[PDB]
Amino acid sequence: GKAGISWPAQELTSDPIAKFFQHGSKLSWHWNWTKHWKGPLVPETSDDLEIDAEFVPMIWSPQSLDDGCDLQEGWDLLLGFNEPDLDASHRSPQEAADVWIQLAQLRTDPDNQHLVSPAVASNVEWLKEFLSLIPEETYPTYLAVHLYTTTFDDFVGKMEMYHNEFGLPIILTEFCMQSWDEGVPGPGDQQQVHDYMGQTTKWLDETDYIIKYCWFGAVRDTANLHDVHPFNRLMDEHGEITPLGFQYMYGGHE
Ligand SMILES: [K+]
Repeated sequence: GKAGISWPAQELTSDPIAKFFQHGSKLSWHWNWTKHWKGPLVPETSDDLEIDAEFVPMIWSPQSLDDGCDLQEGWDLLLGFNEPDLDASHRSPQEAADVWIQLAQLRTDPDNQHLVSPAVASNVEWLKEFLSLIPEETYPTYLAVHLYTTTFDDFVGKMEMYHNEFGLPIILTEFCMQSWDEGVPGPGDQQQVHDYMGQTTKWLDETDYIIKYCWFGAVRDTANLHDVHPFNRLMDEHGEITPLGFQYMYGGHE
C-alpha cells in the first residue's frame, strides 16, 4: 500500500508508532522529519524496537548535513529540506540549490537510492526556481508535497497542479483536513474528517502518479499538531490509536 505514518521526533521515542504496523495494518512506511528512527535523533526509542516498514529519512535543513548523525541504514528514498520557503529553515532557491549538491552526494548507490525534492509550505515559484538551479545529474526522482485543504475538489485540483507544474511522480508527505487560509474554516465535526480521509485516500490509491502518501496527525503531545485541528489525530495523548487512526491504518477507504 501507498499509506505511511509521520511521527514528530519531539516525542523522543519511536516506540508508540510500532502499533500502527501490527497484525493486519495496511501501512507500508514511516518518516519523522529526520535521518533515523532509532539513534541520537530519537534517543529514547527502545534499543530492541522493531518497526516492520520502510523508513524514509529526511535532510530537514542545510544544518542537518553537518549534525554528525547517520541516515537509517538501507534507506531507499531520501527527502529534501522541509518547507525551506517558510520564515523549516528559510533559504533562497540558490542557497538551497548549493546545499543540494552536497545532499545529493548521499546518493552513493544510485541503483538502490533515490532523491525526493524539498517540500514547500506553499511557494510553488520557490520550488520551480530551485529545480532550475540544481545540476541535472542531482535532479530528484520524486516531488515531495505538503497539501493542507478542507474539500476534496480543492485537494484534487492542487494535487493536479503539482503534477502538471513539475511533471514528477509524487510523495505526499503531509496532508489532513485543515486550511492555513484564514477565510477557510477547519472541520466542523469529527465525521467530516472521516469523510475527507475516505475520499482523499481512494483518489490517492487510484492515481498512478501518487507513489506514497502520509496523513499528518500521529502525535501524543498536542504541541506537535502545530495548530492542526485535533480532529485530524491518528493517536491520542496517551499513545493509543484513535478511530481516525483505525480507519487510516486499515486502508482509509473501502
Ligand atoms: K536502499
